[PDB]
This record gives sequence, C-alpha cells and structure tokens, in this order.
Amino acid sequence: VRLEELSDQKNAPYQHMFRLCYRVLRHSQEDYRKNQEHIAKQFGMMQSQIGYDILAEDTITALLHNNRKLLEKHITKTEVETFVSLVRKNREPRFLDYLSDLCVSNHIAIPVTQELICKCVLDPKNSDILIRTELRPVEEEVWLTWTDKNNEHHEKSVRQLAQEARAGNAHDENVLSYYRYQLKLFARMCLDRQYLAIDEISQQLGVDLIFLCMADEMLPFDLRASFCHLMLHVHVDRDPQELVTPVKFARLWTEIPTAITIKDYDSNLNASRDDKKNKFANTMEFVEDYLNNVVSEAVPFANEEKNKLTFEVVSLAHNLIYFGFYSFSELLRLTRTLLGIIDCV
Repeated sequence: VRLEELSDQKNAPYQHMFRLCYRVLRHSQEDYRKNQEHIAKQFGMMQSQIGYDILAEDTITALLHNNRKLLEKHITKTEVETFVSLVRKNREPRFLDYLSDLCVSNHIAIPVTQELICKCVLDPKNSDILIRTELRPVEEEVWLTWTDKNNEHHEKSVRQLAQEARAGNAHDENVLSYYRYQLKLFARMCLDRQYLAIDEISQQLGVDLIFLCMADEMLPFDLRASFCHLMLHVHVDRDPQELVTPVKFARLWTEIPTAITIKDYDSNLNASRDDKKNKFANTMEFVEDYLNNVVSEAVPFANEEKNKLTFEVVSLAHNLIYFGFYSFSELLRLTRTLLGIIDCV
C-alpha cells in the first residue's frame, strides 16, 4: 500500500485500520509518562506518515501537548530537519505551525528547542522556504521575494498581493498565509528574549518597516496583527527595556518638592522617556489613533479580523506602559479611551 494511494476506494479499509491504530496510540499515552516516552521512540515514523489522513497530526499534538520534559528529550536536530524537509516538499503553512508549536510549550518558551529551530531555519541553507522582505524606493514600498517549489523566483509588492487576494487570487492568498505563518514562527522563536534569533530577524524586518506594514490600512487585519506581534516580540522586549515599579517606597528628603503637580510629576522622569521613545514615538501615536478609532465606532468587537489586531495593539500598549513609556497625563488620557472601549452598549 502507498501513502499517496491510501485515498483510493481500494485502500479505504487500510485508512480506517491506520486511523484506529493511531487512536489506540493516542489513548494509550494520556497522562502516563511511561507510555508517552515509549511511544516517543517512534517519532520518526509518525513524522514520515504526517500529512496524510491518518490522524498522525492529532496523535503528535496530543503527545507533545503540555509535556516540557518529553518535548526537550525527544525533539532534536533530526526532528527539526525532518520538519524542514517536509515543509520544503509541501510548502504548506501547517508545518510552520507545527514548528511554532514546538517552539513554545504551555505558553512558555523552551530555550533548547527554540535554539535548535533557530539554527536549523536561519541557517544559510533552507533559505528557499522563507519569504524575503525588502524596501524599494518605487515613499518606500514593501516587496516580497520567494522561491517556488520549482526553484523559480517570484517578486511582488505586498499591496498588489493583498489586492489580488481580495479579488480572489488563490496563489496570492496562499502566499499571504504562508508569510503570516512564517512571521508567527519568527515571533515564537524570538519569544522570551531569544537574542540569537532577534539579532538576525531585526536586520531583516526593521522597526520602520513593521510600523509601515501596521499603518497600511489596505493590508489584511490578520497580517497587520502578525506584524504587531512581531514588533512586540522582536523590538519592544529587549535588553534596554525593563519592567518598572509604579510605586516607590524609598524617597530622598531633599528631593521632595514643596509643591507637586501632575506636570512636575511627569517631568521628574521625562528624560529617560524622552530619549527612549524616539524609536517608538510613531508606534505609540499609531496605538493611540487605533484605540480612538475603535472607541469611536459602535460595537467595538464585531469583526474577528479587526479583533485580532485590536488584541495585538492592546498587548503592545500593555508592554509599553509596563516598560514605562507613558507619563501620568498620557495614562489618564488613555484610561478614558480604554473604559469607553470596554463600556456597555
């Protein structure tokens, strides 16, 4: 029997047999470390059978769901290379999604697998499965260049890709989906301050480029949300940024002014904010404008696509606020907008 021919009516019973076998495997490893480890020794075969209608994807997901130690033990360079080869062969975003899931377990990054995936993906080889983004004077426009499965180059503008996808172009829609999944993979790799991947992804996708992509209202909301997530996890969370404590318990006697106002309180710490907000000033302005636009429309949460971008923007604002990028007056002005956003209708 052949995996590609399993779909035939002649091999139909074999499909049912294999599905039952995989269901047995899934049921035999539920909340049992010994069985999970025993089944994990056959990971290569399961990957070899990944892709076809055999529920191997579900079995792998169940096996690697919320098992940090098992993931670290049984995910290695061979597994990452197998996934890279599969994604090279199929060019489907599902394998990139699987790599992203491997990167993070239980919403917490796993440094060993993150580093392995970064080394295996960002290597000079395997560059044909990643879409390259560049800026062209054409002010400046964003262009994507990618190699198809036939080793043929293709170059096109993001605006044109979005226009064709909206028109109905399946090729451009699939390209956009692949790009979104690639951005998700990069964000997962850069999660929890993975400098090994940040140092190489920042030089490819810059702050200005990501801001332009987010501010381009003609692009898909999901794409804008992916770019916002990348900005949050590649640029905002880095070494210079550090969490701040809003309340201070230690005070110096002679530093206490006789009279204190909102302006004086803001100016007390307006040097570090002033000299660190230069990069993110445009981002903060965009966030404020987006929140005002959201609060100015009835039923803020009506479209899921826009809700994704709203969630990403709110997460970015939360990170910026907790990194001390906002003054007291700015926070007091933003609280009205937030309350209006989450107000009753």
